[PDB]
Amino acid sequence: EIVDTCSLASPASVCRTKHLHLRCSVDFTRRTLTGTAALTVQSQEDNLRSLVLDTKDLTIEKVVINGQEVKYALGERQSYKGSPMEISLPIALSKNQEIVIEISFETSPKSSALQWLTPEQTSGKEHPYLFSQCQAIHCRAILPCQDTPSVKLTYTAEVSVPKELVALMSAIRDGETPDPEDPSRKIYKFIQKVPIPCYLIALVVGALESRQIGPRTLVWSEKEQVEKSAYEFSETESMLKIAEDLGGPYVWGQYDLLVLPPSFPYGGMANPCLTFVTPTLLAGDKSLSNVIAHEISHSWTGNLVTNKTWDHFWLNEGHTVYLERHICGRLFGEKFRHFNALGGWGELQNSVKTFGETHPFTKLVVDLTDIDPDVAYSSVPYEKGFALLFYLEQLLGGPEIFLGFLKAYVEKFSYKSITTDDWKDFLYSYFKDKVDVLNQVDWNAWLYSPGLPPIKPNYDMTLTNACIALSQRWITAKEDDLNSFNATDLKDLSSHQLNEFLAQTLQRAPLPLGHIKRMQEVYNFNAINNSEIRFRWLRLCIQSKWEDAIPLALKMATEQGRMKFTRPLFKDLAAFDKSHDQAVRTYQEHKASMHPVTAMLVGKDLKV
Amino acid sequence: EIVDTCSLASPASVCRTKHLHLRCSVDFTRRTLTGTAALTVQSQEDNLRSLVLDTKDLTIEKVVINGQEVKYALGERQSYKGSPMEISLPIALSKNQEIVIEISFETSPKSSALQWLTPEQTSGKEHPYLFSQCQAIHCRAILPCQDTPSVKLTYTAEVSVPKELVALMSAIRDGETPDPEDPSRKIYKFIQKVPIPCYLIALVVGALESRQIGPRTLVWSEKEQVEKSAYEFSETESMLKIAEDLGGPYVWGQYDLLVLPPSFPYGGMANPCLTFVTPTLLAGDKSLSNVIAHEISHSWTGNLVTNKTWDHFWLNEGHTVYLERHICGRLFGEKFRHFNALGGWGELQNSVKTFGETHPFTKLVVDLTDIDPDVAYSSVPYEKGFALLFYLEQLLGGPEIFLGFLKAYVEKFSYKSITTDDWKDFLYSYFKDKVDVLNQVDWNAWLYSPGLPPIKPNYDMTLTNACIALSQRWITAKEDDLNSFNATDLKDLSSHQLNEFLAQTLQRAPLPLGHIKRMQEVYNFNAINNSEIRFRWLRLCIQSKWEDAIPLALKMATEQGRMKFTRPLFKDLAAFDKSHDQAVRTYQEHKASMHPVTAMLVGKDLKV
Amino acid sequence: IVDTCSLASPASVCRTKHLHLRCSVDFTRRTLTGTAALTVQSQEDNLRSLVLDTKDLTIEKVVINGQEVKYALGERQSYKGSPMEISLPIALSKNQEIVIEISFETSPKSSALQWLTPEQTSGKEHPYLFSQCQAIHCRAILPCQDTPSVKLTYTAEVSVPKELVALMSAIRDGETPDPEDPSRKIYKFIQKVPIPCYLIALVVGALESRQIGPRTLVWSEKEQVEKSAYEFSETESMLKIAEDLGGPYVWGQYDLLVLPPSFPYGGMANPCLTFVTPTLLAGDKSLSNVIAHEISHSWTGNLVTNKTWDHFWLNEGHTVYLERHICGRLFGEKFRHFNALGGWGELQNSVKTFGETHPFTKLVVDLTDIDPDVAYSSVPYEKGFALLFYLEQLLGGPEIFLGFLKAYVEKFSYKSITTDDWKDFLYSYFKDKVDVLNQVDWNAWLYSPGLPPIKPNYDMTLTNACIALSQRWITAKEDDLNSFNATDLKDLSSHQLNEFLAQTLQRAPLPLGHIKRMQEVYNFNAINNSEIRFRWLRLCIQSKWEDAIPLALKMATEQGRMKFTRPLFKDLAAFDKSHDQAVRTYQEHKASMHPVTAMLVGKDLKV
Ligand SMILES: CCCCC/C=C\C\C=C/C=C/C=C/[C@@H]1O[C@H]1CCCC(=O)O
Ligand SMILES: CCCCC/C=C\C\C=C/C=C/C=C/[C@@H]1O[C@H]1CCCC(=O)O
Ligand SMILES: CCCCC/C=C\C\C=C/C=C/C=C/[C@@H]1O[C@H]1CCCC(=O)O
Ligand SMILES: [Zn+2]
Ligand SMILES: [Zn+2]
Ligand SMILES: [Zn+2]
Repeated sequence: EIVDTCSLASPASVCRTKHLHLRCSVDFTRRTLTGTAALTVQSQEDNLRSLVLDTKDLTIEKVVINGQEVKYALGERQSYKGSPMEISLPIALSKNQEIVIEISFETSPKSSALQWLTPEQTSGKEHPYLFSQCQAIHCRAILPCQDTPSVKLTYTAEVSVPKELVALMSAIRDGETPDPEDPSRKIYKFIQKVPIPCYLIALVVGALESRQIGPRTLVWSEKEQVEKSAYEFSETESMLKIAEDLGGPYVWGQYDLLVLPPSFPYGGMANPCLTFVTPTLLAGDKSLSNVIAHEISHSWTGNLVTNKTWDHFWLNEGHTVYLERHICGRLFGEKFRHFNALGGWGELQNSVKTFGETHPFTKLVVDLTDIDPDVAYSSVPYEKGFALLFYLEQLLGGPEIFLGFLKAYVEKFSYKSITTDDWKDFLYSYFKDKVDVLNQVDWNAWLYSPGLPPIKPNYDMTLTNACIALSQRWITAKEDDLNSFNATDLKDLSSHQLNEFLAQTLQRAPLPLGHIKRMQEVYNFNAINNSEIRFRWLRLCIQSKWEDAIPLALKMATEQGRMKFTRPLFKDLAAFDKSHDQAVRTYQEHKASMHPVTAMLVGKDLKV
Repeated sequence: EIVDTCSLASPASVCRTKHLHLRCSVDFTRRTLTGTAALTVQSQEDNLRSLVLDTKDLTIEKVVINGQEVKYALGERQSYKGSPMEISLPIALSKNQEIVIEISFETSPKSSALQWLTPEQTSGKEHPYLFSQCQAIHCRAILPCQDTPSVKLTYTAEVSVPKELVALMSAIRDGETPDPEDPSRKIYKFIQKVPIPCYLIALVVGALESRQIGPRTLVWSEKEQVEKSAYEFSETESMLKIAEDLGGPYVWGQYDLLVLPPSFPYGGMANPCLTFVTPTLLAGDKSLSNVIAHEISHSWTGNLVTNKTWDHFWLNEGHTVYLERHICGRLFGEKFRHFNALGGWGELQNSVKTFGETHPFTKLVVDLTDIDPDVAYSSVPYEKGFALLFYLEQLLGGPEIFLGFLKAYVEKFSYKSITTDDWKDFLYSYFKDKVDVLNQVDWNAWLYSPGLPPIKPNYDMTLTNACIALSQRWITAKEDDLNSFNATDLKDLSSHQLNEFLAQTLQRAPLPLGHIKRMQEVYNFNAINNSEIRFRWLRLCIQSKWEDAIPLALKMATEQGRMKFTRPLFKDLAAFDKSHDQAVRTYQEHKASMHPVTAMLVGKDLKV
Repeated sequence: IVDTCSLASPASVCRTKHLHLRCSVDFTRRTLTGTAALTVQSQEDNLRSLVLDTKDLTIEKVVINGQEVKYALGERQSYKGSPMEISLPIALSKNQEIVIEISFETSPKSSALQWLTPEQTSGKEHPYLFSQCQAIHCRAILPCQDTPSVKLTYTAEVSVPKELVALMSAIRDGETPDPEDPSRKIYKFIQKVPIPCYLIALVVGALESRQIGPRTLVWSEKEQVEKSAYEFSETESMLKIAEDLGGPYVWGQYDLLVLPPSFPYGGMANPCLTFVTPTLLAGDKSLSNVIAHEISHSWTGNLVTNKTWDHFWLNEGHTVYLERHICGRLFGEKFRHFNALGGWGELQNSVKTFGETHPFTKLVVDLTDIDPDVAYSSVPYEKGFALLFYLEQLLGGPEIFLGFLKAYVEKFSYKSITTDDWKDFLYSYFKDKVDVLNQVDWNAWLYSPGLPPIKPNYDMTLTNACIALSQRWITAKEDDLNSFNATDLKDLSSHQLNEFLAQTLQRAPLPLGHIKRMQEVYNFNAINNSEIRFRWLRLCIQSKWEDAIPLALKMATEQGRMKFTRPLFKDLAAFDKSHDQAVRTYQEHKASMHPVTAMLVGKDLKV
């Protein structure tokens, strides 16, 4: 009934991959991954004679079944979807019959899933570095697979690397041995016994060291960042404990963190057993830990209960933002949960404004037919999804009651892949005594209409009031008022409130260039290295036509690669007449060394 | 007085679109139409402060009036009717005041008006293909409009396409030029000076070539079908001359023919200046040219005199079938007109039997409140409408007298949209001297009752007798009579009589399996490629439980897409237990690549 | 005699004896859906088909003896609707009966119904529905012989959202949860007295009740229920008087329902459940003559019924006659004459408006090709009353003539009759006074347009002070305006204030300075008595006082009684200063107005 319009492989209704055994070697002299993917596949129908896998820029050497090579054909490339690989089975399979297909392959150096870093691009300057990023549909650029989240497989893996480096994966570490075929190399083994969608497969190889920060958590990075990260993320275990109370047991064994080089495109990636995080989280005061609570929460919403197709991405992210903000509310107070919730509604405003209130990507449930998931990615599924759940919480009796539903929903669909209708049907089942309340929800509008939601939740304003007051003072200030502003204006404002003040002001950009110059004089925002504050501050300066900020904005856009920051900065710099040429030139000069997905999207943003 | 319950736009009594200037670009990479629709709108009332247009899956970037963006709101989607779009006018308009509203829009890849074909889906295999089909209410899935046949507008268009392709529209071709903004593209221009309902807007883009077959007729298709099409439709100009004698002057300038890919859902579509036709008319002997005569006749009944709402659809089709059969009668004789007339009564019997004799869709005048016109569509308005006109012909003095009425009717309502009451009132006015005769008509049953009409016209039987004789012989035959059947049974039967023989036999299906095998043995109907004969033959085989015909019926049902054939073949295959599962699997495997309307209806027929 | 307002088979062909209505009220789609089971009796041999009235109904199927039958919906005949011809399975002989079960659904545009959103009600939480079938709108609810010549009993089962209450023109016969939908409730009703179908009535809404007499509950939304119980406290005393005058009350219950402000009439005497406008809520019981009028229909109209609408005056003339006797008993014969004379004034106004040769000023009208809603006026009420009042005084006074009235009701109870029936019985009851009767100009009274040929005699006691004050204002000049004072009113009842304004309105326009002075000394703006405020605002508008424009527009739209709304809209359209805003206001409100009021105001405003 449900079709994954982003995958070219045979659907789960035809056959299902139950297990992957990956045996590969990481070759830094050629920037390629070579090896074998052994897929244990189960037919779901009688007379299954062939099957199709996803691939993208993969070189296929051979396909072996039962010791014999078999016929296969790579179809024509379908742009961002890659090339379908049809495999002719030696004998037709019947329903429930299993077979192991071993595919020998190597990746392209331009694999959209991988970034290869030269030693000069690392912190240590002596060794190279490799990291993967498979979500949404880049796993097919590492290895042939049914690249759809409707299929969940276990996996084991054997990875040969230069013996001076360390390999980690989204799995439990299963030992290391010198490579018997090459004394300069080492083999690291991994095992993942919880079934996962293949977009949760992850690999990192580099000069990595670790620091233990909890009974089940090591923080990993290059030696220059390991201690700073252990401090920054010291709250991890306390958040895991809260998450388990809200979601039920943590089933993944280990919860390690990996702090990647600055070019990592996202704030985090909840790869099971090994969350990847951006080093732009290292604010020095733990103030960006909500990203950690987010990735922790995916250990339930996303990794355990999984969207069946990317049309239903909001199930993954909406519920994860909801759990994230409950974690931070437990740690810092209910008024802080509402502050962050209200801030999230503002980011939704921004996203709808950027797309347009009729744009299809502002629907909660999207149709990705002929759409690249990376192009459609936005805050909408996060924050319109959260807004729906927060609204339902307030409609159905408050946080305690709704968290009861959330825990039961996770238990109901653990280890499965589901759709919006699965979720809604269960909501109605769990709240069968409040069906008349549920039936007052404008379901069509919430789930399927573009634009802002048909109703806005209620938000405590306690921590937001001071932000609104200071922003309005600046917005409505005249020349005769600029002298009244003083560093003391920020006396009782947390970093979170400074960030919100700037977010509110940015929504009403541009300000008079004289206001921005004063703001720097009395507040010295140029000295703040908190990445969220500096991002919004530099966007404010650029959109308000301050030439002094051009080099600072260019520096931040290129010295880190978190798309949340890099794309809007390049976009603002391109729209500023005095920095347009520099923005395009800087992009062209850096795009070879950028992450492949970020490089593509920035290129698209700049129209080059 | 009359309400169009298929449209959400402001009605013609509130405001009227007088002109459309369409400027758009066709993007085969994204499967989108992007551009601007400039609507010249005339208010019909004082103090008009806003108006509503139909849309369906359109992204509305902005709305500009007098060089300034205006406020607009997209309402909730109402399933098959789309989403209404309310525009707040900058200044209230009084009666007769006109404004130009320029709407920037983008279609969805899932536009129900469009089918996008990949190169592999075309005849040439090297280029992609796009064609539209707006009737009844799909124009709103291409551009914002008052999507109601009660409004008639002229239009001009500018269409940008890849330079390797050709664009055509339901309009006079107005030149081509390289696209100034993109050397990879061309711009084709079009002019329609005759006011049309928006359902007659049509666009095709593909690798099209042409042959001239008359002073005002080019036949268009991919190169592989051009010449065969020019032969098949050589009678076009002679049919236009006859039609002009029956209906008055042809006002549209050009009468071009476009032969579409096999997935075109209808036998023809009478888009002004450019009739669309199915390639299943390519029988090799011109025997299916009544479809051409039908589309030609729409140049008067339908395109010039238009039904005001789709409840009065029979005005379009009943009169068009009436003219169609007069054209073919002029070319091939009055006995042949009666032959086709009687065959059409047979098709009415089939339609009433399928719906049931009390179904509201067997009424001549229908009520489509909350009904999707694509679901209600049937041959009832065609054949009950024709039957009413044929009955009246015979009642009022015969064909020469009634053709005089028809010509005066066309002249009276030319360029207008009308109801059944307008028609009937003018019938009484034209036949002032026969009011007592008209008052004998059972108008209440003819117009508003379901089932077969209250009275059957008189039909010459000359050409039908041999078909009845042979059908009866096969129906009443026993196993010992089978050897007497012989190929010489067919020696004096035309293709039309073969077709009617199968139709009469199909009305009494199933036949014994042994009878059907014998029929193939002596007549070799498997060898016949005439789409009408093959369709009825395979239905007979499937309904008579002949397993050998399963792959043939599945082949025809999927290798072309004319709904007249595809839907009943899938239905028959679904009802045959031996082919049920394969019918369903085949639909599921192809539905992504099917026409959107055909896919929806076959999915409904199959109950998936 | 033919009913030119009905397309159904007439009573001489077949007669509906009983209706069993089983329906469901859908507020989402604004439809009534269900089955109308008609028990029909043939009046002729070889009856093989029959025709029913319908208007904007969707017919799903027609069932007789458990089998679907053939039927045909015919061409629409504008306000008359569409005829529905049913083919009977076997021919019927004289007196044979069949039950015909018709599955139907109403249109949201049904001219019989107004659907109200929650915002349009007092409570704001629940929707509301009410019907109004008189004269020929029952055919827009269900198929029927929509003619008062046919009288039927009925039973009904109505399913509604369980939070709402349903009432009908019938005895309440219990309630129960809907066995097929737990969110709904089924209300049952039984009407054992045969009625013409224009007396079928339905209301559904958030209704509450207060008992104000042994056989009277007053129903409304909670916001109005106690104020209405006070306003109409005289109901039982009026019922007792009406029973003395007309004979027994045969209907069982006499409940009252106070509708939302859009109800188009002052009242509608639906049996067992009189509907009234909330504009009767004056706060002092002063508009209770409307209750007396609806009570009186329990005899003249509901028990003795006009055979066709050409004879509407039989219903309304006698009902006004009874109305004014009830109020005369309660408040004195001088008050009866006061009300009678005012009614003559309203007849004057109506005949002047129509014109003295207008066919709608005949007592007996010919409604061929005429929409009854368009012909409706005060002529049948007040010309009918004037005829009976004249005859009263001609034949020996009220005591004698009330003797005729009681014998007339008894003679024709449960029947439908014509003017000739009434006149023949008059001549029979007054055998000894035939010479007196033969002095009456019957052709003038019954069949000629314009004002009656003779005016009755009226006591002037309560009217004199009204005329004196009005003339003082009409003939006053500048030097007289300062002599007017609030004390001018100290001895005038509300009824006399209203009559003073009516007298003054007849002579409109008055000078603008006069109207300004009148508000200064009398403060008529503060009076909320709807009759008084209506005439006051008409006076202000016709006298060109721009300050009254917002007040008149407010009254015209915040309530919907056609007696007030239509003349306020017409006056506003006749005032150049208010014309545009009046048309604009109507266009902005018409979608939310009652369908009949919307049609008529639209016609009045030539939109
Ligand atoms: C409704 C459209 C569905 C399209 C789904 C398409 C793409 C998803 C691809 C990559 C997602 C990476 C998600 C990472 C953790 O939730 C993200 C928080 C990181 C945001 C940031 O702080 O930069
Ligand atoms: C009684 C009203 C029913 C509602 C249907 C309204 C619109 C129907 C929608 C699309 C109609 C396309 C008609 C095309 C040419 O006249 C048709 C002949 C082609 C039929 C065939 O041979 O496949
Ligand atoms: C002389 C025949 C003309 C055709 C008129 C026949 C029927 C008109 C249709 C509806 C009549 C409803 C009457 C209701 C109550 O007796 C009326 C008192 C209410 C008037 C008011 O005070 O607003
Ligand atoms: Zn996430
Ligand atoms: Zn046609
Ligand atoms: Zn009355």
